[PDB]
Amino acid sequence: MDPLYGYFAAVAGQDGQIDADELQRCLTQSGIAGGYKPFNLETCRLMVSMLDRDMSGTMGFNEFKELWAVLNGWRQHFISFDTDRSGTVDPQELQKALTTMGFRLSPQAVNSIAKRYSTNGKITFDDYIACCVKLRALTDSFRRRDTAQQGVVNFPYDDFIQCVMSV
Amino acid sequence: MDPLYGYFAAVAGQDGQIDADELQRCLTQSGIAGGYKPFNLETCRLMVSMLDRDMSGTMGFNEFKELWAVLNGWRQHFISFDTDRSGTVDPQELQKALTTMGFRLSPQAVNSIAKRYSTNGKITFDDYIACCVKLRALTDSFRRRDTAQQGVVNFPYDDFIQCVMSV
Ligand SMILES: COc1cccc2c1C(=O)c1c(O)c3c(c(O)c1C2=O)C[C@@](O)(C(=O)CO)C[C@@H]3O[C@H]1C[C@H](N)[C@H](O)[C@H](C)O1
Ligand SMILES: [Mg+2]
Ligand SMILES: [Mg+2]
Ligand SMILES: [Mg+2]
Ligand SMILES: [Mg+2]
Ligand SMILES: [Mg+2]
Repeated sequence: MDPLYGYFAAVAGQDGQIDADELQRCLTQSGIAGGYKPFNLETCRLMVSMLDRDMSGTMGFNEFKELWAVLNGWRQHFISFDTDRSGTVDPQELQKALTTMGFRLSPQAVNSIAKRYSTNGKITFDDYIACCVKLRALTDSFRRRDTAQQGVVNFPYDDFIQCVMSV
Repeated sequence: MDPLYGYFAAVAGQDGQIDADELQRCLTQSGIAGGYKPFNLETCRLMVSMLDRDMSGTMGFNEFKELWAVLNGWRQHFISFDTDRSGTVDPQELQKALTTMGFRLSPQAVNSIAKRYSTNGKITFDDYIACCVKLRALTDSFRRRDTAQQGVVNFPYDDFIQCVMSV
């Protein structure tokens, strides 16, 4: 028996599967939230999107074990940039946190990411994770259309929507 | 002159310019929502960044006027398929609604949208807008970069991300 099984277990027992609504309950039950403002649902939608890989709208347990790790990894990397444990982070001190944990972008590119997600000036922990989660799946999408291994991908119109809207 | 000024006037004189928290209000104040539930703020950042080239987190009244009209039209098509007055519409009903209002999307593409934005087999009115919103701002970005005029645009990894994280 894995410890993370139980949180996942009690929510949606038979399918062996959880959607965003099911996912949200069991994350914050297990305290990956970890003191901070517990994950709201439209964040959890992306997490599901990221990891289903079949358009199921759901992810099973070993897909769930995988997630908990990524969010722990990212949770601590947040706590570095807000050791006061307020909830928040200013956009510029966020700017570095973005660059650090990998696969990063230029000072001109990074701003775009902190411009959009800046909620009343500050950035929330929920906004932070939700940004990471959105990008990971965008990298992982870009990856799989970049069969050439270049870092430059041709996008048709219908393909570009079909891609971007799924995440 | 214009009846839409009062609703807008009430919400902000930041300059003569509103944010999402304000926009949310004046929409529901104007009752474009129209029986259905107020457009929630998760949607109403899209509505800013859709018509915000200058990354301010703001739109103005003349931009607003565009928005309200697009919605008044979009809303109408929804209410074709929702003679219920329910706030819910099936993902076939959605697929056809996307066609009739002028989107060049394939069988495979709208499937991949409809799948995503559905949650228990039907789509909320709020969701249908945020789907429709997202389309029209991503296609405006694709046509912004398609001065190739081909139906194909080519994307660096640092450009592809900074495109999709703005919306
Ligand atoms: C999210 O991860 C990825 C997933 C799939 C493909 C990619 C990447 C990726 O991160 C990536 C890069 O970070 C870089 C490049 C790249 O092609 C990719 C991917 O293709 C080259 C680069 O010049 C580009 O601007 C083009 O994207 C800059 C950068 O170079 C970095 C990493 C290079 N491998 C090399 O070590 C160079 C010296 O620094
Ligand atoms: Mg799955
Ligand atoms: Mg701080
Ligand atoms: Mg305000
Ligand atoms: Mg503007
Ligand atoms: Mg119906």
